[PDB]
Amino acid sequence: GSSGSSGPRTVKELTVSAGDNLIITLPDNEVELKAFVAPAPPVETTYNYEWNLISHPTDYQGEIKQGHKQTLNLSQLSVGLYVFKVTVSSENAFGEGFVNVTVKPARSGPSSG
Repeated sequence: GSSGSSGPRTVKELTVSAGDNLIITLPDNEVELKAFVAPAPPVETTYNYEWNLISHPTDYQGEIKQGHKQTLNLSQLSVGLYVFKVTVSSENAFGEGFVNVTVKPARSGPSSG
């Protein structure tokens, strides 16, 4: 026979956005990223922010706390590109974003001129 189930139970598509591309320059290797989910949650129901690294150079070992909070702060970062995908989903909702952060090498001295 044919036992198919469409499943009338679905989740809401939330729009997760970190903000924009961030660029740092040594020695400064620290950067803070915030997750913005719309619509915004009430005073009771709060969404969870789960950060993760999917794109990273071999030079980087990869050390992050999946930003258990809404904001993620990295350190001891070296020159290179890093992509942090924050997956924010709820009981009847699901969403995720993407933010690329580039780290410029320590350029002792000016550039222009």
